[PDB]
Amino acid sequence: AVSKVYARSVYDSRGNPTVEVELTTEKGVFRSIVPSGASTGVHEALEMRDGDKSKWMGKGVLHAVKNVNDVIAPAFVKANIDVSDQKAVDDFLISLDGTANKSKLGANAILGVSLAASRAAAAEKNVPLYKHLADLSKSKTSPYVLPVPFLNVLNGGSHAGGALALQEFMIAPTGAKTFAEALRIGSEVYHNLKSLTKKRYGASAGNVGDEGGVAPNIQTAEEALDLIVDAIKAAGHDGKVKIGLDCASSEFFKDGKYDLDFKNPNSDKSKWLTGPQLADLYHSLMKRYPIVSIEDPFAEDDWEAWSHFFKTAGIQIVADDLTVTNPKRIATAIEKKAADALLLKVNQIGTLSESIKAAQDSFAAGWGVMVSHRSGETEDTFIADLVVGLRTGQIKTGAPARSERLAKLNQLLRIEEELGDNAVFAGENFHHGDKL
Amino acid sequence: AVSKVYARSVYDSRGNPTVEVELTTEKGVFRSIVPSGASTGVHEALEMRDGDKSKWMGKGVLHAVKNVNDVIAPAFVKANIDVSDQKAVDDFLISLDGTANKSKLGANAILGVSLAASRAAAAEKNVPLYKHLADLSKSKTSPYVLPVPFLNVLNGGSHAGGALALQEFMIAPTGAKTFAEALRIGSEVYHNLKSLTKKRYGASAGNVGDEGGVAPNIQTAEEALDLIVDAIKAAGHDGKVKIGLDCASSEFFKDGKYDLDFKNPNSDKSKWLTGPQLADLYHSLMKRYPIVSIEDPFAEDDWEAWSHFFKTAGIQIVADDLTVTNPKRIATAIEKKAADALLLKVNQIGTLSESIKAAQDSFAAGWGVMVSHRSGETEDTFIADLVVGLRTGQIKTGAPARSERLAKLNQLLRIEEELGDNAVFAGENFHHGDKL
Ligand SMILES: O=C(O)[C@@H](CO)OP(=O)(O)O
Ligand SMILES: O=C(O)[C@@H](CO)OP(=O)(O)O
Ligand SMILES: [Mg+2]
Ligand SMILES: [Mg+2]
Repeated sequence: AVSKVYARSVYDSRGNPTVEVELTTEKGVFRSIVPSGASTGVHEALEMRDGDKSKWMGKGVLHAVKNVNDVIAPAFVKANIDVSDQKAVDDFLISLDGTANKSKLGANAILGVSLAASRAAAAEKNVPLYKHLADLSKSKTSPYVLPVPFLNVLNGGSHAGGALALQEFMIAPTGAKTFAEALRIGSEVYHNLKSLTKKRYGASAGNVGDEGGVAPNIQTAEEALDLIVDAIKAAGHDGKVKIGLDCASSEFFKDGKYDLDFKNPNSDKSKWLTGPQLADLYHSLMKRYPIVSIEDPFAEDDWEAWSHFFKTAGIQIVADDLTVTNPKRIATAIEKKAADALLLKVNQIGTLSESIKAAQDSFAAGWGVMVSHRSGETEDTFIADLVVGLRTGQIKTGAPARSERLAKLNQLLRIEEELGDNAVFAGENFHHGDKL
Repeated sequence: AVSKVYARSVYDSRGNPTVEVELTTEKGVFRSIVPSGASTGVHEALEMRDGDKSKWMGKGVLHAVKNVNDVIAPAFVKANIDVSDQKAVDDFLISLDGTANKSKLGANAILGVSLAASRAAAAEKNVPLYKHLADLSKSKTSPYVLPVPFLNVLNGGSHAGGALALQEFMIAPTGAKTFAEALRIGSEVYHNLKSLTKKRYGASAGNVGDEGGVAPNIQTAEEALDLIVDAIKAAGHDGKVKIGLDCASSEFFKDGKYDLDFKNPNSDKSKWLTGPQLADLYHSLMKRYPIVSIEDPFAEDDWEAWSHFFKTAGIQIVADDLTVTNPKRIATAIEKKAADALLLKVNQIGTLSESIKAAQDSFAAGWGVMVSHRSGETEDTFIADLVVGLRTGQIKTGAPARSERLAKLNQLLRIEEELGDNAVFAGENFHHGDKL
């Protein structure tokens, strides 16, 4: 029995408020903290902020906080919902909001409750959260799969600049034999990266992104990937480490074109590329560097450049803003053969049921699932349990810098260790972690 | 009854290994994560790392990990120590090491056990950790004092450069009426700072330090404090926000002189200052900006420049590297009247007893106590409970950016809220938080 449902305002990795939910049951108080993901992806559950500019820069979540405390708690207590029954919990949460995008009560007020409920159902079940999630998702747990961590080491996009349009440059210790080893290789390479970085670009090139990657003032992607390959090498792990890219291409999408040199605005145009021309630039990079994954290569409604590139990619194509974790958007992506992997971001749909539900359909179309963090993270380790229970084989939780990030990586350290022989590391099979 | 004492390797905010201890009792498993503080302070408990350069860059703690697992656990289980009895726990931990500086077993292997024990004693006591700590420290708890957070917003020292020698520039929302309000004011000012920063110095000036402060490439301290005062103003909180400085002066101490322009090395000398000349520069800054605290103004064995400045300071003088949390070093500092506040860093002495014990003597000499984090933090919130239980009135846990940091700030959010009317916020009385 759920006896109390409460919420408070706390801070995220960026110093911006967010919602914290506490759920009391006969077994104790369960907490959840929602991520404040830089919002980007038309067609996602809406975020609810005060907009009061004289407070938190207008990013308070005092409403959302209210939505929980004054609206949801009362009704939820009353409902006497068996927390074990996750669909039941989310159906009830969605029923109260009544909008398709959670804009009445707001996706931050609903997630919190939805994530706390699952923790309270694990305690009651007397199982570790990953196990509960395996059970809600009807995933194989014989053995459990630990995933490769896609670590953001070098940031672009949002963080600084030259023309380097590209957003995230990830390393994936695919060659590791354990999660624990993948993280060490990961870390070793990362430190290398910083030194190489500080030497070439200045001590300043060294301070980090929102996610922990160094944010050197670079021009081109080549120059970025050259920098990373030197760190792999230097770290002594050539061959064990692969690269992943997050183009976050909606970002430089203009006039049906793509601007690989933004940050002028002497918006140099004739250089601007078309779906197909970009496709060629990607293919270029593909052969020159050990890239095994590409997220958002084309813009979010640029259905034809996706479909077209996908035909000849030959590597994992991750859909993040094209699908915004919306099964409606997934189904189309699936029928258009736009990609073959889904960036699962829970606060994009706003409910745990809905999140599992979207991974389940991705997995049934033979897609992979990269579980993901938001730009604005917390100390909450929910996504560590989540990639394991879903058995995806891959997670993107940032660089091995900032505890909003190590927090999840440390958590997998703990899960792996606890699983003993019952866990196998995804490695080279990260993409179909689930079929493993 | 302590039934098992185990340890594993996990990561810190910097991606460098550190020790994690798990203590099993009849009430459950208690955990502690030790901070990897950039070591600086001759005369502190020694840090224990593998030094194996082919692993973790030679920063493994696999030994330390071993010291716990193979040496300490066995003996500790056997000892059948009442965890309630903290001195007893630490006496036993120190007895096994037998060095004054914890160099046999290493201060990281001993801290972990010492911090887990206290959490296991709270659970058993059935009180919240801050309360247990109040009890171990024999501190007033009527009411409890929430402290002002000294938030690192702008970093120098270790992070980048011009000549700006100074290390940390802190903001202290002294004028707030609640902790919850101090953090908001704090955060509001911080975001302001970033924008001002990005505008004047480039998008790059915007990425952050190890602690979360922006790390603009600045020259002088004036230019740094000018930048901060504009953010206070701009944020609309002039008068409520005060400044704290961490000169970390050991850093530019050379030939009995201080180099305020390091980063040449066309070690420009005739400009180099003497204790007294620096004292004058500080006094300058003191009148020009709302500075209410200064940490490490003079070098760690530069006893005479401290004593001398202290005479006419008229603000809080924090001893960090001069005292390295060593009561032996404190007593001297006290008899020499070098400072009037102690930076308590637990992994500097290596035991909880020893830490409380040093605050107790600082407090008896009429000093204040600023509880502190390390450069290399974790998701562990131990220091939040610790500043409250000690009733210091002040804590330095970084900027309101990075969860190794918000993690402790969120925790105080929670404690304040739980204490209800039983907690008063230190405010303007942060320095003698304890007499309050
Ligand atoms: O974690 C993510 O993948 C990033 C973008 O890919 O999140 P945000 O959208 O908040 O920047
Ligand atoms: O937290 C601290 O005060 C800093 C220095 O003052 O720690 P470190 O010594 O690790 O840099
Ligand atoms: Mg993306
Ligand atoms: Mg210091």
